[PDB]
Amino acid sequence: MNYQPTPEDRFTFGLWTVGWQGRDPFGDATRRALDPVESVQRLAELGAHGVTFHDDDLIPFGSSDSEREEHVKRFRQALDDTGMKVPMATTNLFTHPVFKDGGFTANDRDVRRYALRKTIRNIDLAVELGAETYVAWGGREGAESGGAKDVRDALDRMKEAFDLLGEYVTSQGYDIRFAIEPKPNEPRGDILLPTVGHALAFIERLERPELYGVNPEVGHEQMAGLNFPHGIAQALWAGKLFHIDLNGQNGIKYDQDLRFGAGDLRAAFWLVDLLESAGYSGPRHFDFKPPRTEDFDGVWASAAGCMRNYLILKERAAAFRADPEVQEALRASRLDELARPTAADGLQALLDDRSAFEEFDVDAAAARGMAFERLDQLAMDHLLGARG
Amino acid sequence: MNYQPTPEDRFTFGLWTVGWQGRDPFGDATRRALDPVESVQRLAELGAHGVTFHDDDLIPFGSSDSEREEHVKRFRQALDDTGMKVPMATTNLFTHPVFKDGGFTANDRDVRRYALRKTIRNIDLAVELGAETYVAWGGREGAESGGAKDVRDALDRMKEAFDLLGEYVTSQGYDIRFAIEPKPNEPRGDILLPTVGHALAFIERLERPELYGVNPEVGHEQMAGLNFPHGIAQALWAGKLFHIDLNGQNGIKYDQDLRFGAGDLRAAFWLVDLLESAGYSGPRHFDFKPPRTEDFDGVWASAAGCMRNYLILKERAAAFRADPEVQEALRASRLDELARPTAADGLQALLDDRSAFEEFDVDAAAARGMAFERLDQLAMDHLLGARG
Amino acid sequence: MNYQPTPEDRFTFGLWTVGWQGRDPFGDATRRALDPVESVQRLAELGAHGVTFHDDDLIPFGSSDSEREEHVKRFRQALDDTGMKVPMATTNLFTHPVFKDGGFTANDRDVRRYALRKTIRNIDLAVELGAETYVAWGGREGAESGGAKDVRDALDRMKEAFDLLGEYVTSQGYDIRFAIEPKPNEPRGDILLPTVGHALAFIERLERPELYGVNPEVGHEQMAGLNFPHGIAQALWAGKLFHIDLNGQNGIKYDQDLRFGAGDLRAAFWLVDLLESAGYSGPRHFDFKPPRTEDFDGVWASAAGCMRNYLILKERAAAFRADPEVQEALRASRLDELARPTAADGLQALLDDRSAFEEFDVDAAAARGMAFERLDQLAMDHLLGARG
Amino acid sequence: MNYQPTPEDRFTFGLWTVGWQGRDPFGDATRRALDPVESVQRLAELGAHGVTFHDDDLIPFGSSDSEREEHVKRFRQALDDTGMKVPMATTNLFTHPVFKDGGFTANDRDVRRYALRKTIRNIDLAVELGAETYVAWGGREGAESGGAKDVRDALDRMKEAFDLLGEYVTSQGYDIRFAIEPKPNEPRGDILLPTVGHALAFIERLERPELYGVNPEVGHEQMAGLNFPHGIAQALWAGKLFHIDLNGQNGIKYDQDLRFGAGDLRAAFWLVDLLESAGYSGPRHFDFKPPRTEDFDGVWASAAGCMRNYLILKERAAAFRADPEVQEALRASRLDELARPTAADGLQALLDDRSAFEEFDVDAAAARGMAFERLDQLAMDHLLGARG
Ligand SMILES: [Mn+2]
Ligand SMILES: [Mn+2]
Ligand SMILES: [Mn+2]
Ligand SMILES: [Mn+2]
Ligand SMILES: [Mn+2]
Ligand SMILES: [Mn+2]
Ligand SMILES: [Mn+2]
Ligand SMILES: [Mn+2]
Repeated sequence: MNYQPTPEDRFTFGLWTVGWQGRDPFGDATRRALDPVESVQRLAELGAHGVTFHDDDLIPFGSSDSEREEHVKRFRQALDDTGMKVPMATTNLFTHPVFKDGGFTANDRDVRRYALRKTIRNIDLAVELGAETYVAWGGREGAESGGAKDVRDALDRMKEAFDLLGEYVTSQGYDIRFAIEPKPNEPRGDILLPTVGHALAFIERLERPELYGVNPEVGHEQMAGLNFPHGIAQALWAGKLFHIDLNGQNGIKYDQDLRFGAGDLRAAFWLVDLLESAGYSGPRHFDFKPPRTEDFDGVWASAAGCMRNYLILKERAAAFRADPEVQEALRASRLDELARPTAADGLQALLDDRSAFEEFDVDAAAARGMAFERLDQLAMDHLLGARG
Repeated sequence: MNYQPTPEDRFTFGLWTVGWQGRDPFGDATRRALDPVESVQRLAELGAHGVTFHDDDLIPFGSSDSEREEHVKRFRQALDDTGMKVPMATTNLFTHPVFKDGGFTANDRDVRRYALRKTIRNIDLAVELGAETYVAWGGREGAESGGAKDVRDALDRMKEAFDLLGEYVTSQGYDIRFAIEPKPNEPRGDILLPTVGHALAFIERLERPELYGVNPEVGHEQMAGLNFPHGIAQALWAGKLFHIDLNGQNGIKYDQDLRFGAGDLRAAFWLVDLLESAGYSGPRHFDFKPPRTEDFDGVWASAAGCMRNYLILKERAAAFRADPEVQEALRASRLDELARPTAADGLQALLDDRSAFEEFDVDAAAARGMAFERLDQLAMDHLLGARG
Repeated sequence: MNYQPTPEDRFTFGLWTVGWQGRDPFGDATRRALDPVESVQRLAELGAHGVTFHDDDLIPFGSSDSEREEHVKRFRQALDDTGMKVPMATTNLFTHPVFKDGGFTANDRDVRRYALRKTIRNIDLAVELGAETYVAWGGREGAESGGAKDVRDALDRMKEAFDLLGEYVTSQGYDIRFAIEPKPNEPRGDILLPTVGHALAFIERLERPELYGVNPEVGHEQMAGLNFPHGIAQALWAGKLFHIDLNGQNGIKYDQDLRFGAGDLRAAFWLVDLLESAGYSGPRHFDFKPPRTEDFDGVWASAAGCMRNYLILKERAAAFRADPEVQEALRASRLDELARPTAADGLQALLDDRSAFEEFDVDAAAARGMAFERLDQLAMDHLLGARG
Repeated sequence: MNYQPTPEDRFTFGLWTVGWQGRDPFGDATRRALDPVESVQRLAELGAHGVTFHDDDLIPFGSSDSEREEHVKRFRQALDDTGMKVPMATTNLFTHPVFKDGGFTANDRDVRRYALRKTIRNIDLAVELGAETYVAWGGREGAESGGAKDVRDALDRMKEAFDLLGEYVTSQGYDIRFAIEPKPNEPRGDILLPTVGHALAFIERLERPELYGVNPEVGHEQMAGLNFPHGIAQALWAGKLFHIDLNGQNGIKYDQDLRFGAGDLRAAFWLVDLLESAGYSGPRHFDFKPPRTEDFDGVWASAAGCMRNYLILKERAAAFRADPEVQEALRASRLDELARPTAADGLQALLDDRSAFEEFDVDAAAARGMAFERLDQLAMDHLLGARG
């Protein structure tokens, strides 16, 4: 009763995840930097399908064109050697001091034009390496004080930057879509588009909305105390779950990026249940940081536990939905009735229906129990493997 | 140096606000019920412009048609006597036990049809009394456990109910628009459409999106730790701020509904600055509860402090934006540059501009300070009336 | 592979838990009131050991001496019939409007004297029924605004009330100890002694500290975002864990009181691991509310799941600590070294030890990994029953 | 109407505060390092009274004895030149990788002995420079996972380290006291002694409790959603407010360390009201970080706003307590009755008093309003300078 990942499970990892050296706001690095080639080989041995990158994880900031080509060649050799793919890439618009007030929404116009040129150069690289999704996390777009950022003008600037990127990709004929990753705060006091709902709403004002979706991350929505599986259900309902970032978080505090399955384990169960029952077919990407207490052995153990925990939860949620006694409890709780139209008969028929109002017996309907606690204990027994 | 409201300030109050008897999850009522006629007269004496109501605040649940007409007649007499208006109404789909699993998204189909008929009966009344906005707060739409609610089917049911309401109003030719009020939790474990962003995104999937906007409430977004003025800026940017609920909240905990100005006072300052500078012209509505420690004297003192605090903050934010030394600091922090297009020259010109990349001096741009702390201390001095 | 409680597991329930009628801040009761005699019989059938009560759960507020004796006689008959015990009692100083500003710390002195007399009358009853612990939850002690409560004077009044109660019990020669139950907010804006640490610190200023300990509740510490097992470890370290309240809570929001095992399931695992490894031998008491969606069938299913989840976690934490491969990982992570004195050699020897400073190789010590992630994945595999 | 600090106001700053180069978890430094001598001179020009330091802020980690003496000599010259004092010092047991699992509670015993020797070397320096308080913030004492730290053994190790430090100071005859600074999380997942209450309770188990108090920080208690003025009132009630750290924080999220007065401004008002009315006479120390958006001009503007905001709030809270109309409202709300003993007549007299129970009219007492909202609006008008 083992749970071994293969490339067919579509597990992916950022270079910056196993590569995090452990520098935190209060402490120096505890690990040496990893060569991207080494992380590719190590992850392929553990059963991953592919890796993702920011521009600056792969090519050191400020590299000449000659060093650039060399970093890319070595990387491409390691992907050829291992069969690893690169399904997603993104841009670092947060580390360099120039980005201290943002990239696409910095108050200085010159910085905003630089942020767009740095982005477009990386879209060409991403296409060259086969990525299908290009993520944008605007971690420096926001403010610590109320007068520093007029948010209407900042959303104008954010729409303008995403529209120009959509013009670029369509003009080049690339097959690449964008995914915005929300985060509510950190490193800015408040970050713009702080949740999946704010990012979905913003996309509907872009010139070509069909090019853009969301890349929600488990820990980010939980930094606002929100239910992550409910936000993913809304992104699926809108047709905008382009990619997802999996990790764990213990409640409302700094962004911990623990391995997937740590943090809120029942939310991890209900998230896997939803991804597998809606048939999400994108990458299962981990954006996590092995804690700085760990050496290299602890890094690969942490990355392997990400994939393990996903496959254990997958088996438990599939056993839950397959159990006849659960199917009976779902009917007892009227989940089948939730899926039927309230008024397929139409408005006039509803208005004329005396059984919907004038003769509706509210006390009898109120007295019906929902039987949700028995259903939730079945879900608990299935998660813990304690079926009796 | 007084700050007296008049009807022209457009301050409104729910009947349920000054009428809250003080029953909480742990305690009995501490005040007797108020007759709606008395609250109308008392609020008109304090300088309010109007009141709002749920159906069940005005006509006791289960009233016969004859009692209904009588409750309405007395109410209409008090509005005629005082000149008070009723700009907004809404439906109680949360108190009666029948709504224990929701109104529009209850699993039982019969309850969902009842919720729509109860709503439509109140839209006709609202129109009769002159309301222009009809609010929906779906406080029972959500779940305490993951299997009890499939959120995709529940958003289908929520879209179906709002589409049927938009069919009804258009068929009747009423001039009324809808405003959804988000809340992240309480009384359900998690509530659907938990923030302003989730409600904005959902509206874009309705059949006639132009009929629906948001009614955000200060304390609700702060129950998710979000910046309320930034969420209102996004609702204004989308053209969807139809109405607003003003109150105060001390951080992430139960929904306190304190009088406006209590809670986070700097967020109250930046919210008034934004409403008055964007020229919001809807009602300034208070959805608050005078604490149960208070008698009737303390109720009207609390309601008067709502309006007072709004007018004090209005004066301080207008003095802030009018101060030449603030206008100079805003330029020093490049707020004027945030309002200019990043690339009105277009994409090709940006790609060809060597000053945006190849010759952009990143170190010189990085070294420029943003001067945000001096700007924020000017904002502080203006709020506290300590201009030196 | 079943997990059936018996009276020997020491599971207890408040009358107010299965008896909660489901009134919330936004809704009417969804269930009829239960006779205490019926809850005693139903809980004894499910395998509980005993029940607890507030004065007002057992004898309706304002009952005459004659009705009092009658309510007590019927209750005592049901305990005799079932073998159920009553290990803990407490006082309702929160529901009646007189307590709207507190019991022991109300600003009105007359209310404070009434709160003490109401308490002492219930201590005599509790002793008569065999309780060994008397809990105090001061849910109305606190404030919504800063000027309403001088907290130094309020802690003087709180010390005075607890000192008088300790005088009473010692004068009567009763064998009863007190346990203060902290809660950070709700129903007051902020409650005094808001966490286990604040209650432990306060006890050390009472006249006879040995009579008082804490009754921490899982959901209350998590309403402040704190780690519940770490607060219980501190209460055990101080010798003050007199009683405990078990339930579940999803993060920082209103007090949900879900059944035990819901909420944060990994914290439930580590709490059971600690209670069983420290040999806590008090009652395992559930202070929970079956959700108002449920009928009576759902009430008893919820109460049975409390006990079930405890016994499943007990088995998983005992398998974890018994696994040789876990014992090896604990040594690999130096848990054995944490239990040894840092300097049993004494201060002078430490100062003279060159290996502690002058010749301590900091780089070699820094490079040692802690191997915490492999240990935590073993803990995960044990919780999920996925040992491979 | 200006508010200029002088050395007599006792404002102090850490070297690490104005010296923060702006490295965050996501970004490089935006400012060059400041020489301690320069910060001393700049702060003395702004009106500060003194500075504080960690060992490693003053003498670079690993410095030889010769470089040590030189760094100290230059520093002492700048204090002589400016008249600045050094009232508090502390140890860095968090930055170097050796401390990745803690200092006093690291699992490795060798690291724990090193942490104590590094501490004692800095106590001698602190005494030499005249500090009266030595702070300990154990930012690395805690865990990200439940098996990594047995908290009972870790509190044994923490008691042992503080007892050895108290032995050292008493053996040397130094006049220095210790202050523990709590923080609930960050950089560890959970930090031990996470709040002021947990630190107060822990001190009562040390061998010589009179040597130890707390150094609470505004933003840290608010990272747990707690009321900072109420925690300081409890520390004052216990006689343990040895020092305090002033700053601002916007709710439950990463530790922002904004300048004092930012964040929750009404809590800043009530904190100043309490410090000045209880006559706290220690340093008013700022532990803040000028945001990384700022250049050097913005650093000194931020530090000056710390002191400004304190003096504005001091004037407003003194005008509040001096206003006869406020004194009347405090009596109307029975604050005078809160300060009188509930039962100076003693227990037997209370038991015999029929007016406390048998003849107490609960309805009349319940009907009395507390008049808290009128009092809180007076407090609001005083804070905003809007007295009418
Ligand atoms: Mn993250
Ligand atoms: Mn991510
Ligand atoms: Mn509210
Ligand atoms: Mn509202
Ligand atoms: Mn509770
Ligand atoms: Mn409890
Ligand atoms: Mn801090
Ligand atoms: Mn500090």
